[PDB]
Amino acid sequence: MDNLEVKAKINQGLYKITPRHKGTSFIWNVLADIQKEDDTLVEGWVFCRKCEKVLKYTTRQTSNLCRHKCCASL
Amino acid sequence: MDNLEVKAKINQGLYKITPRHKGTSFIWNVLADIQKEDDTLVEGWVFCRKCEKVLKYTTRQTSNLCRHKCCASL
DNA sequence: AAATAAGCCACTTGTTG
DNA sequence: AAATAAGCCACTTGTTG
Ligand SMILES: [Zn+2]
Ligand SMILES: [Zn+2]
Repeated sequence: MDNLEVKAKINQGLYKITPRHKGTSFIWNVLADIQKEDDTLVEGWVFCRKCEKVLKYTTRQTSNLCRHKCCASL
Repeated sequence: MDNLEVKAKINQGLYKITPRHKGTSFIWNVLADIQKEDDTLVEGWVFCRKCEKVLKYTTRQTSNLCRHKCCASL
């Protein structure tokens, strides 16, 4: 699945994790953006710094990202 | 929708809320079964005694019933 | 409206007496 | 296996600076 493709490219160093996502939600103290080789952001996925999982990101809602155990601790 | 049909029959007194669901989960101290006029249980739906909402019940998982605010307080 | 997320269910995997 | 539910996402409605 498309989830594992993204995670494989982070482990190889093809994708880098972006210092920060511009917003006001507490989730961004834990979750980060993913960058391709050309410095273009990977659309639709974010990275948890705590568990190192790749989670689906949709701008229409931040509830899945919110209730993810690593964010719910904040 | 089928959710509102069940709730309408509880408000009319056509459906009665059953004293208890046999199980070990804390959710059953708040959630109850629904009975038809002939005393046969309404399959697929449960009733919250606290908020009085009709929630979907599937025997394959109790997670939706679990994280419902009235149960999550226990 | 850009952003955030309550609050229901779907769904697969995992657990446990 | 009967029962319970972690733990991800879908999805519609509602909120708020
Ligand atoms: Zn995490
Ligand atoms: Zn309730």
